[PDB]
Amino acid sequence: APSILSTESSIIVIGAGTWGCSTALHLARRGYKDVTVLDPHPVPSPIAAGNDINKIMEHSELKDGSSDPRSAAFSTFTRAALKAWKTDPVFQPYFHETGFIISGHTPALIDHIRKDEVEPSETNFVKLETAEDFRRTMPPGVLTGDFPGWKGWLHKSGAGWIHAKKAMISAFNEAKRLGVRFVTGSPEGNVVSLVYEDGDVVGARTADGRVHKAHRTILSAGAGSDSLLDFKKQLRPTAWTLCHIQMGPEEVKQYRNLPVLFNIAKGFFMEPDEDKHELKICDEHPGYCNFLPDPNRPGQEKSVPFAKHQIPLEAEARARDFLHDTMPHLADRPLSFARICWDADTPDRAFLIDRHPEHPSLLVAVGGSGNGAMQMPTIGGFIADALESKLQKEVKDIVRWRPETAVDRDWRATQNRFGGPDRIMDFQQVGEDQWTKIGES
Ligand SMILES: Cc1cc2nc3c(=O)[nH]c(=O)nc-3n(C[C@H](O)[C@H](O)[C@H](O)COP(=O)(O)OP(=O)(O)OC[C@H]3O[C@@H](n4cnc5c(N)ncnc54)[C@H](O)[C@@H]3O)c2cc1C
Repeated sequence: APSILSTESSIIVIGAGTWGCSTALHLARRGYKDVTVLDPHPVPSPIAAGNDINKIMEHSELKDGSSDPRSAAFSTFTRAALKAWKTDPVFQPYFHETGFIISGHTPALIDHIRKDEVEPSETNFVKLETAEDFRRTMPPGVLTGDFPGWKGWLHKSGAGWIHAKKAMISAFNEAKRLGVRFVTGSPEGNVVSLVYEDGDVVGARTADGRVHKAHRTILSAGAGSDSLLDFKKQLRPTAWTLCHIQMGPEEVKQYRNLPVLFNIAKGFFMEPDEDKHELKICDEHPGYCNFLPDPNRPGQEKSVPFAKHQIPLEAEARARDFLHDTMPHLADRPLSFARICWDADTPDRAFLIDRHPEHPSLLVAVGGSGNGAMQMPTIGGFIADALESKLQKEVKDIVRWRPETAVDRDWRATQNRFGGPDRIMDFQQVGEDQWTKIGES
């Protein structure tokens, strides 16, 4: 069916985000001379989930008998990612191997962590039983709370945080230096449709009415991808919430080299950024969707993203609850920034990276499922491998096109997340006056 693939083949990548920039870089390194990346926004896109001052990176090797094929595939992805965060000149400056603490504050949450995360892992964890145990994982003055009911485990090596925003910019800069062409801005990079001829994809149409033709088209537009192809319910666009506190110029100096602290039913925080000294808190919960009528499925819903630099008041309150337990000296500080951030979950929260069975010139690379950002250095290599029909066996069948898994999908499934109301929430039920008002009157 499709044209024969070579490095002279014209390629279009839809979406210059986390995975799109990685893909552009890897295709350039592999000697693909004719690559064009389309995005409605210039890098770093304000709607990219990767456009964040930090994200968590973690890699765990799994014991024999404690893996299933899905978790083994995940460890294959993170193994490669870890190696590259420590080595690849484009990414290495942006990885901080400070460690990672996973915790919960009820016996049920703590048991879940023990069974799913700790017992299966070859990692040698340090157990944290008391408030003092938690506080001693960071410099004096940083963790001050009583951690009521908390127990957790510290993973020192092979985990930490990444400066996702700077690493994405780094990848973009290097892909463009190596000759990739970026068309970024609206309407010129805002893709509204895939373009088909003879039952295959021949490129993309942007909002200005231009048709961009290529021999292969890669769809890597994060949550926005769901509007450009019928994924047969394989994607659920879903939002999480983040806010920032501005640290002062003396107090900030203690907050350095910090392991990530994560309570699976409350949230996490990462150390203040180097440029604005802003400390980011994510309140953990199963996610917000924005459920509107599915234009192609009568009587059914489909979640549609929208951008906003505020968060619901209830999400701010959850963030402050996390701070009260951990850093109560910060819990009443004004927010300096907040936003909603969109990803898309597959039914099993494995990635979806495959050639389309009906349209072989289309490659989809979607379904970050809440753990795509840590894949940045290497995900473009896996995506390029799939383009070249050689995605490795340890991942190919896990991340395949799999519409059978999403028949009668329950959009309100909590998909192994916890916190907040312990249910999927709907932005259509959030009042207009129910948001933070940062920077307003
Ligand atoms: C709050 C939050 C915290 C997270 N924490 C972590 C973490 O700690 N570690 C981790 O690994 N992952 C984390 N994730 C998940 C991670 O951010 C995502 O899985 C990953 O960034 C997704 O990458 P992507 O390239 O698929 O999407 P994105 O990075 O969102 O990029 C998508 C791009 O597509 C572009 N686009 C959209 N519409 C179109 C269109 N019509 N035409 C062309 N281009 C388009 C966008 O402008 C954007 O640049 C988190 C996500 C959220 C929301």
